[PDB]
Amino acid sequence: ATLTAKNLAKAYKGRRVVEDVSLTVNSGEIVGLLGPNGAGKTTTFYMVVGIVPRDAGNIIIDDDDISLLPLHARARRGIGYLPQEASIFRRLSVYDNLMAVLQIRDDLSAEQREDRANELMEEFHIEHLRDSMGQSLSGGERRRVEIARALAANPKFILLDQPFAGVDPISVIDIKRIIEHLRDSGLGVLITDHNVRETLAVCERAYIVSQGHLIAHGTPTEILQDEHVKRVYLG
Amino acid sequence: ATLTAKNLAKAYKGRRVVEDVSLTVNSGEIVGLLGPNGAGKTTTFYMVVGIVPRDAGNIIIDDDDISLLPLHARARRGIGYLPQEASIFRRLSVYDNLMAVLQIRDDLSAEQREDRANELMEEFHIEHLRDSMGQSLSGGERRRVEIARALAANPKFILLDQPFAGVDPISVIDIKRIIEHLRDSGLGVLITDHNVRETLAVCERAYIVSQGHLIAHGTPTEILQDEHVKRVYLG
Ligand SMILES: Nc1ncnc2c1ncn2[C@@H]1O[C@H](COP(=O)(O)OP(=O)(O)OP(=O)(O)O)[C@@H](O)[C@H]1O
Ligand SMILES: Nc1ncnc2c1ncn2[C@@H]1O[C@H](COP(=O)(O)OP(=O)(O)OP(=O)(O)O)[C@@H](O)[C@H]1O
Ligand code: NA
Ligand code: NA
Repeated sequence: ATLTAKNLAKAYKGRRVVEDVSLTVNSGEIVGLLGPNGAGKTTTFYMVVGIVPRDAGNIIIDDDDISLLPLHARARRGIGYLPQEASIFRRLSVYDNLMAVLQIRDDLSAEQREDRANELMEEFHIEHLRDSMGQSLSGGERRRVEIARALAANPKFILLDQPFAGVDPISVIDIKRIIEHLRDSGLGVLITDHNVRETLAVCERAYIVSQGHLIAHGTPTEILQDEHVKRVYLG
Repeated sequence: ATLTAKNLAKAYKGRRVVEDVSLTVNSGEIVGLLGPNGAGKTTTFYMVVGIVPRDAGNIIIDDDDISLLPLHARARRGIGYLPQEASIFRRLSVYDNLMAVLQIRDDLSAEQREDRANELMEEFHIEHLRDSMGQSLSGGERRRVEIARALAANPKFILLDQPFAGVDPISVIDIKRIIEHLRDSGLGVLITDHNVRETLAVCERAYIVSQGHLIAHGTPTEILQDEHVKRVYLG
């Protein structure tokens, strides 16, 4: 499958924070979107997911233009999303958080949902926080739960907005391994994070945006060796 | 001046998440507190600042045990704090956010507060977001504003909980430079962040905690070469 964004544009009160951004992600591929603070990364993710209306552009899966589909419909088509901001339910336990998302799984019976929640807790090493309320979790614990919640939806394409934020080095390795397994399982992954080295390590190719514009695209080595990228982003 | 925490301990429902942690930070020194997710770092910061009551231990500045002082009193004694979680006022502009914190500055006249806010916006490269509401900021923009807010309080000791979270590489350099300037100006700095290399680069020494216990203390090189730290934290 192929997820394509064409000529995306977003302005806020006349300020064009995204301008003519096009990107593509395929099944079984991990693709990066990186760039300076305020460059328009999250806004771009928002327009793909359907969180904010676009001023221009198109969203397409395979042959179908899904630009007119609302958030819920795009999700049903297979678009998944891990927000940068906290997304956990504060009063619910880790287990109840997972079971809540799993309620959307029409392909799973009641018992299958319960098995999946236990599987996810095992996979993300959070079984010991099973009954812990979301609001009681440390930053890194919460991030694992939020990633697990995103996966519980069983997306075809997953947009990961800063999956490494607040996560320790061993957990970065674990999450990288999980992302690679998603890719091997046939998911397309679009990832943005400010841990450049760790993000480029998992990506096959990456887009670099700056001030709402795409300034570079290529393999990690090509990106790292790009003089313009070095100047305005890598430093 | 010297800030000292002695034998700090915190339990939640019988689970000891911090146990007998002691640390010291001096004026003109940058000290790190690092370790795995859930190790008790933020909880330790909370007990020093006065955000959560300690089960045991003491907080001391120079000769004065300030363990009995509430949050506001400890702040007046010079303890400053940048939370890990969002701390910006969502509906207020960047400028109004700064002016709000600066209202606590008894040492500054009305006009002096306004000058300081403009200085801070210049220093943190956020002048262009002057009238932007906190809720409209990107993640990295918001972090700069939050760091600026923490500094506006003019603390003697500043506890920085993940100052690099969501920040781009050039901004990491800028913030490092600002931290070093704080140190040269006589502040003591206690910093925790999950960007290990960048954090150790600014620290003179660091404490490593794991499962509520201090497992190592030393210079950055000593930490990085510690086999136990490599095993349970660095990977
Ligand atoms: N609701 C809004 N109103 C006005 N401006 C906004 C709004 N939301 C975002 N912006 C601005 O749009 C720009 C792009 O923000 P976005 O969150 O897409 O950046 P980003 O590349 O994800 O940044 P970061 O790396 O700092 O997370 C930012 O400069 C931000 O100030
Ligand atoms: N209110 C609470 N009730 C119960 N447990 C809590 C509460 N707050 C924190 N905890 C637990 O205390 C432990 C220590 O959390 P803390 O936030 O101090 O860790 P941290 O070292 O800052 O972690 P991270 O690196 O993930 O931010 C965590 O395992 C967390 O689940
Ligand atoms: Na963002
Ligand atoms: Na923390």
